Amino acid sequence: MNNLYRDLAPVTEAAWAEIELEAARTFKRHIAGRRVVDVSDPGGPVTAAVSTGRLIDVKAPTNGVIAHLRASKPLVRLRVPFTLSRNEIDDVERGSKDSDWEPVKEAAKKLAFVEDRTIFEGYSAASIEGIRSASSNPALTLPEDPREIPDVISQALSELRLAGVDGPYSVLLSADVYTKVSETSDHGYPIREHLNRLVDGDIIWAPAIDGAFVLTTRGGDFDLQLGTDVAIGYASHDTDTVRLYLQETLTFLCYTAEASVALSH
Amino acid sequence: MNNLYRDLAPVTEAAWAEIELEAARTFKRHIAGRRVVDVSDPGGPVTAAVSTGRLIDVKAPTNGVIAHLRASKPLVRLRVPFTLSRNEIDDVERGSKDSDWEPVKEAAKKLAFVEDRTIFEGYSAASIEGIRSASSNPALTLPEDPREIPDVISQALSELRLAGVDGPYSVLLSADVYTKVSETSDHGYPIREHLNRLVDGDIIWAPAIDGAFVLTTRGGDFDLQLGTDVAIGYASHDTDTVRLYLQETLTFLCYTAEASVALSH
Amino acid sequence: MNNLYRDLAPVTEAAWAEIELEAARTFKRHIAGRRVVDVSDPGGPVTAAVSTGRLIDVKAPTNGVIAHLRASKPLVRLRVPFTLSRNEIDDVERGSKDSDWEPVKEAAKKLAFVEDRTIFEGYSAASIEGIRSASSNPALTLPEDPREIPDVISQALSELRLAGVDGPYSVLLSADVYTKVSETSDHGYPIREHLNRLVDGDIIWAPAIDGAFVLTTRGGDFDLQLGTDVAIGYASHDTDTVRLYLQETLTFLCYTAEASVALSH
Repeated sequence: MNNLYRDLAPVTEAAWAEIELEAARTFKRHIAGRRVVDVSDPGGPVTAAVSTGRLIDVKAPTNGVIAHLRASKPLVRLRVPFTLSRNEIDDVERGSKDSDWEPVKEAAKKLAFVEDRTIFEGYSAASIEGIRSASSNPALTLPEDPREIPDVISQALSELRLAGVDGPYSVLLSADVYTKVSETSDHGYPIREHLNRLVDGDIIWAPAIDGAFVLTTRGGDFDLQLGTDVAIGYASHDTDTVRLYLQETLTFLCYTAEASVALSH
Repeated sequence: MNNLYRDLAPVTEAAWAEIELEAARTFKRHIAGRRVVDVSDPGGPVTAAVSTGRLIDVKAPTNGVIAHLRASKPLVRLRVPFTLSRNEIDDVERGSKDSDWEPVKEAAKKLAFVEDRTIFEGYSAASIEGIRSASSNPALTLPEDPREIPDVISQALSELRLAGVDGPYSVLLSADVYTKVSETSDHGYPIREHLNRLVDGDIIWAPAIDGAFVLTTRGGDFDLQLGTDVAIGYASHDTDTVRLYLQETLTFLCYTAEASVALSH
Repeated sequence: MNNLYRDLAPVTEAAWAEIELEAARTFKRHIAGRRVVDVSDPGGPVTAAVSTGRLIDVKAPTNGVIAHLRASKPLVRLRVPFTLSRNEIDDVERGSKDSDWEPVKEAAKKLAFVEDRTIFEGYSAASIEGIRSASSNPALTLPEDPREIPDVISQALSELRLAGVDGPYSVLLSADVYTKVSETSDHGYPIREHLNRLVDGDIIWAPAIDGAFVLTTRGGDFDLQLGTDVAIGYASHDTDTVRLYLQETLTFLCYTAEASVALSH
């Protein structure tokens, strides 16, 4: 067995298939970051750091010796525990199709939110700079009126053009901004369609982020490194409940500072 | 023979083909529910209940015995009788093509209305909860002005997005609402086209329901179980008329509470 | 894995084989009901109800609609927990052949007693009518003197003959009555042999029932429906003991009211 200790969990095979399906579905729906960044293959469990290729000056060991430390970025392992009713698990073999997988959905939504907020806003404790912090283009303010959203977005499209950047540009919106441009309409279309006319990429719902992000998806600018992708593991169990977790280990690198514009309220 | 007792009816083969065609045509046109829900294969005449896979605590038979009843949902058989003129039946072999099949059309419309109102509004006596009652998303009020319909519908599309749900969304409208958004026009299109721009599913005419329903058609959320599909059976006859019926047996299950938004006036 | 969670139990393979053998042996010995009734194949875990083929009038959904609920009988799941010493389990691999399987035997005897008392005396909470309650033939009183038992039994054989019934008749006795007709002797034979001369079926020891039952085993009159047959499942464990259970899910149907005579004290 492995670190998931999956065979020790009192979960049947059919219940496991339903839990895997629910977690994978809810996660994909709430991920916006993997649609725009380069996603590496999983390095594996032993992978601990990503080389940046830079060098750090250290106090010379002896006379005439020049020493340099190799720089690297550590992976962070992110774990979201959740708790399942054993009655709901037992219902699945009897043929129930409405078993309560709400904790699985909440854990997948929380893991997806962490991953997206780590990619776009950073996680300083894990030495990850967000796309918002690593952007060299000027930051823009989103207006209160949703009918004035496409104007400011177009100004962001000016900045990537002034930065000398090609590629399909894509706009990612926070859930508040996505709702505002979805529910306001002008001439038989919502403002989301007006945003769709400005770019050759995609208007992407990004419920974890704040503000908005416009960026190129030409490739090679944004890199998500995975040691291991999302997995479900077993912690402990009692007569009534099974404690499990969702787990993934990653770091994020931004190679190109001028490939994005961040917007705030 | 079977329970339809079809060979006992004084109906010719050509008249039978015309009656089957008229009933099938009028039924499909008035069904909205089967276009969005999962429809099972017919179980057969012996099928009486659908297992839910849940358990019900019952008073222990003896000491040290733990007993549980298996929960299930009963099928309901729905029968709509109708009456045909025997002169109209006799006209068909002579080559008439305008035989009065209005009772067949009224029976098919009434059966379709029952089935759709059972799926969407429930039938408590048959222990069927409607989609409106089983929805966990908040209910919305449809405005008086049809030009304000697409706005509220978009708010419903917000709620399924806040519920974490994917899939093609589809909007079903009552006949009053469908007429209102069909006959009011803005900038060379009716409001029905404005609704069509908001979703990747279909604006569906649903004359049996009240209000409106927005829901995902990704699959596995809404399940119509059929023991036997719509069939035409023979009851009795006299010199002038033949009494027949339309008959179908079914139950409806909603597995996913957050996959729909109901709207009312 | 399944709902038994059998691989999670700290029970060795040899100990499992001994427990299965002990439970199966003790159960068969104490079952009288399966020797006389028709026993279906196991439906499976998803099976929840048995269709009776009857219809129940419900309040018409709308005008001109005739609705009927399909009638059915729910299965009941019967679980008898029991507790095993882990020292006795560990003794089996070392080669012990006297490991204490008394709790297994008591659980099998209790499960067999429940099943037989459910078949013959009913379980109202599970909507099961017993053979005694569903019999239309008159009930008889068993006399105090065992030498007068064969007389009354013969009167029961009159009643099935007056009911117009063929087939091998079989007599099932309670443990008190079986002991009384076993230990009293007349002319070199016990009274049990005198009972054996009256029928072409079998004198059957039925320790769970009260009184006596005489009935035909021609087939098609008494039907035991099994979703799942007797299985051993794992609940929980500590350093000293393993909690397991015996479990079976069933219902019982009596199709023929006049195929049996019940006797009481």
